[PDB]
Amino acid sequence: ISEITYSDGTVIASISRDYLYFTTLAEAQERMYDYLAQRDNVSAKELKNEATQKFYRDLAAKEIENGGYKITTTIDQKIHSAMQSAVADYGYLLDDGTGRVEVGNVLMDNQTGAILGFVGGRNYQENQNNHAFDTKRSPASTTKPLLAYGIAIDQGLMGSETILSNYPTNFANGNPIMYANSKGTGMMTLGEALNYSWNIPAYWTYRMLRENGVDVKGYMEKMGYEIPEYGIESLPMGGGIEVTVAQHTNGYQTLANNGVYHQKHVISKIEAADGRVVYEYQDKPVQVYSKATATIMQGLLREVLSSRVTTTFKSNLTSLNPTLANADWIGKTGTTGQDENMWLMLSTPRLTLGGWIGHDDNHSLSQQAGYSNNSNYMAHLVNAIQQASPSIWGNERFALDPSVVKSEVLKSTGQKPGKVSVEGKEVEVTGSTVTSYWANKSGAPATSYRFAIGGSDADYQNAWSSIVGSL
Amino acid sequence: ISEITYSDGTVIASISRDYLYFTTLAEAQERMYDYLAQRDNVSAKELKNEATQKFYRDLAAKEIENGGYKITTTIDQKIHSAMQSAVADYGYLLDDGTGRVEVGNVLMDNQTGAILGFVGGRNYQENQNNHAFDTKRSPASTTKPLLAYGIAIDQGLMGSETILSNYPTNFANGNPIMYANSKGTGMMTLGEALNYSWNIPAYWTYRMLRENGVDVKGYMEKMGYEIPEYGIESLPMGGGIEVTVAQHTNGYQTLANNGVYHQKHVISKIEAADGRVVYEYQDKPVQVYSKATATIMQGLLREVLSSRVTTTFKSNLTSLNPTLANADWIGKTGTTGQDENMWLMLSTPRLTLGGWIGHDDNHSLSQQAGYSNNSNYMAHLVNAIQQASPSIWGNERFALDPSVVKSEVLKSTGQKPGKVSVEGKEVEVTGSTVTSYWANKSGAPATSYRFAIGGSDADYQNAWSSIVGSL
Ligand SMILES: *[B-](O)(O)[C@@H](C)NC(=O)c1c(F)cccc1F
Ligand SMILES: *[B-](O)(O)[C@@H](C)NC(=O)c1c(F)cccc1F
Ligand SMILES: [Cl-]
Ligand SMILES: [Cl-]
Ligand SMILES: [Cl-]
Ligand SMILES: [Cl-]
Ligand SMILES: [Cl-]
Ligand SMILES: [Cl-]
Ligand SMILES: [Cl-]
Ligand SMILES: [Cl-]
Ligand SMILES: [Cl-]
Ligand SMILES: [Cl-]
Ligand SMILES: [Cl-]
Ligand SMILES: [Cl-]
Ligand SMILES: [Cl-]
Ligand SMILES: [Cl-]
Ligand SMILES: [Cl-]
Ligand SMILES: [Cl-]
Ligand SMILES: [Cl-]
Ligand SMILES: [Cl-]
Ligand SMILES: [Cl-]
Ligand SMILES: [Cl-]
Ligand SMILES: [Cl-]
Ligand SMILES: [Cl-]
Ligand SMILES: [Cl-]
Ligand SMILES: [Cl-]
Ligand SMILES: [Cl-]
Ligand SMILES: [Cl-]
Ligand SMILES: [Cl-]
Ligand code: NA
Ligand code: NA
Repeated sequence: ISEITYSDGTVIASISRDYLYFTTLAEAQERMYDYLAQRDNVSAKELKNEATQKFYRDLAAKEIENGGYKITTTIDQKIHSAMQSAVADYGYLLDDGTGRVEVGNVLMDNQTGAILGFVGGRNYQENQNNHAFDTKRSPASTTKPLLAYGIAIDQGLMGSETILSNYPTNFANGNPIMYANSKGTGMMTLGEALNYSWNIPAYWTYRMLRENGVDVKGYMEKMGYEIPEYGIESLPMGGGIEVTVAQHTNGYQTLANNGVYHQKHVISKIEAADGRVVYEYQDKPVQVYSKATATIMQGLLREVLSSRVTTTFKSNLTSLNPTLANADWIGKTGTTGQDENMWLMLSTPRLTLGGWIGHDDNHSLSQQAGYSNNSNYMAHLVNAIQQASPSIWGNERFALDPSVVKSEVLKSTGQKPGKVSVEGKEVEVTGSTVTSYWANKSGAPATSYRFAIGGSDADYQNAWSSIVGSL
Repeated sequence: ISEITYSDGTVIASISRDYLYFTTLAEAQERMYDYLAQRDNVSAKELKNEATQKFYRDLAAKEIENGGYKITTTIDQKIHSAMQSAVADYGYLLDDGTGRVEVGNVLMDNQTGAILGFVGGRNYQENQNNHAFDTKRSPASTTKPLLAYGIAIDQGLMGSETILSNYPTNFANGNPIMYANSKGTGMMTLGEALNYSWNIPAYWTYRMLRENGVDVKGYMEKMGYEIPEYGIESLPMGGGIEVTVAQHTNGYQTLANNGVYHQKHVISKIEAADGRVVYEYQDKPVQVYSKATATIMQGLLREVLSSRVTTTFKSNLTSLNPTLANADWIGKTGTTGQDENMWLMLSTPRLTLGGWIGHDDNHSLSQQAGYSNNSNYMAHLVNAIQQASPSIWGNERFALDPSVVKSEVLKSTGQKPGKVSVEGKEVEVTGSTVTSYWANKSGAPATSYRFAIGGSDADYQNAWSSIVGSL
């Protein structure tokens, strides 16, 4: 008899009608397929043959059914159970008057990539689609820390207080870049761009990456994302990207773990009855962002939750368990164009928890499904996890790496004090200031005219005009 | 033996070391004083004599100590107990790193004025000051629905979508009218003024009341407020006003009960051992605001909580008890100038709950004490009350009175479409629109130049300029 086990050896089942069974069985069959094909000396060339693939997939399945294999998962029994009870008890809180709302969640150890528990859906018995591991949806604005701002910072093209343009602007086709029914405002710090999840600042950031020839694909692929076309305007808003929750959880794991990626996994070992190791997870850690970059981003995402602008999460959690709400949470929300998908990604230094909600047919959620319902659900979910394993979230704080450089910049320009040229009259540029965190060697540049990320000639006119009137 | 009883006859004590005992004993002694002086045929003239007052106060005290009087309070035993356990368990949630934070609360039946339970402080054993009944503090922005907007509406001087100026302006002494460290913005609806609790719009509103000779003192005194000087610029921000929580609770009771005041009371009856009724609460209901006015205000204060701008309350409550959070809550927050006092006033159609926090020495709280800590505490408190008396909050909805008049106005001007004069060029005034609720007979006026409440000639220039550019 083959058994699937929790991470401490306790048996999950013999080879039973929920997500856990089918998800861990599927992954194991995949690992068995690879072992068996290698064992039988099947070249990767012969492995291309579709009749051969089919035979080896069935072999792997039967090999488990019949054999005496021990399959060690990463799953934590108390944690995963709590997470199931949570979704059964509180999942109704997702329903926002747009029909039954589906959900997927993945809880991941930041230092290993191991998956400690997950939520595949509202109720396997009614809908078997696995929303943690199978369904792919746009990650929307949760793309921005990874693909736009994180890389800009890591490339030394901006720092924690750099200014960006949220002035009105169009896609190449001439259409307005929208954020909800807003069409934009004026300049703003990275903090505000992130806390509000504005779109124009993300657009301009990714334009600057393109203009500088930055290898964005390299960052993304190091974390296991497959994106077919990087040449998309709305890429940093999640356009052209579809991800599972497990995959996307792994990106935020990278940020949380000070820039070091660990590949997600639910299977840790497969052994034959006699001990022969058939499969074993091999950890391959990769420094995707510099320690400076990640710790600076950690500090921005702390205020994304604190500010409470796009999510009620900290309020919800404070009420349920104020001691847990005092742990060091950082996070980012996301919303697709027709309120089709909502994400909330949460981390402590120890764990990351990814969450998505939506409909299987892709129809719209209510305007507040992400801001409110999913934040509240996730608060309950995080509470449930803590009560099942009191120390699992940890009490450690995120902190800036020593390698972080700190420059005093002007609040107004996000840049160092200096002279600068505004039609005629070149200005001494005074005003109040702040400490900006950079991930390069020199830190903030001297102030120059085109001070923001992005913006039109009109834009800089209005801005400097408003700025100078303030001297 | 004299007894003090809960509202169902259950005995509280014989004439024991908490707020309940001392508060109900004090009020009873006051009612005994009046009975005894009348009994002894002591004229109100002789009652002016201070030696005579002193004797009759001691007589009333001893008369209770010795006699066989039955004192019936309004207090609900389960409710009041739950409220004590709540403050003992969750009161620490008020502490915001500015020292120990004090608290007072009063729960009132909207249809009777009866006080069902209250919180006098963190812990009688450590500090005996009664913060529900004795301490008087400025009610700050919770003054605005009562004294500025409510009366403007009731006088037919504005409606639910009327525009007001939050443009920069000074007090007569030349100082900027501040809202936090902001000095103001542009025009805005009553909704936004209330949701954000901006100051300038309240200033201009109370100026308009003064300009029109409105009897403001008449509204306020009908609800039992004593305000010595109505000639104060910041009156609608709570300047020149100090109130107990019980008194201020009674004002919001008036709004909640569709404009009908019922005098607050904690004693309902005092009887001698033989049955002689010595004192009995006589209900004297008063229509302070029209039904139109109150129901229109109810609808504004629903969105003050919904919007979550000045209080996390609905988020906190949603997590603790989502079914209770679906009841029909309306409310208003307040903050004094140096973050010295925070208030949250909450109502369902059935109950009102007033809350204050602060320090006995008047020193500053943290910036977020009101927005966050007190909202969370109050959420727990409201939950505790529901669990002790499951139906007490009720499931009824606030609704507009039939007498409410409804006019289509321009979103931009808060006023009806028409022609109007802007230097030269008198405009046909187009644009998108909304339904505005008024409490007069004719509803919204035709649009005119000075369309807002308040504003300078500069102000209207910028506004109309921005408005016209939008046609
Ligand atoms: B992001 O998911 O916060 C960002 C791309 N989302 C939006 O722009 C957005 C909203 F803010 C609101 C509704 C839909 C939508 F795509
Ligand atoms: B009101 O209490 O909301 C209003 C009068 N309060 C304030 O203007 C205010 C703040 F908004 C913030 C800090 C102090 C203060 F008086
Ligand atoms: Cl499961
Ligand atoms: Cl599955
Ligand atoms: Cl075989
Ligand atoms: Cl386990
Ligand atoms: Cl690329
Ligand atoms: Cl992917
Ligand atoms: Cl490309
Ligand atoms: Cl795996
Ligand atoms: Cl074997
Ligand atoms: Cl590094
Ligand atoms: Cl917070
Ligand atoms: Cl569906
Ligand atoms: Cl450098
Ligand atoms: Cl008490
Ligand atoms: Cl007392
Ligand atoms: Cl006597
Ligand atoms: Cl009772
Ligand atoms: Cl008056
Ligand atoms: Cl008073
Ligand atoms: Cl006066
Ligand atoms: Cl009384
Ligand atoms: Cl008697
Ligand atoms: Cl009436
Ligand atoms: Cl709400
Ligand atoms: Cl909130
Ligand atoms: Cl004090
Ligand atoms: Cl009229
Ligand atoms: Na979002
Ligand atoms: Na306030």
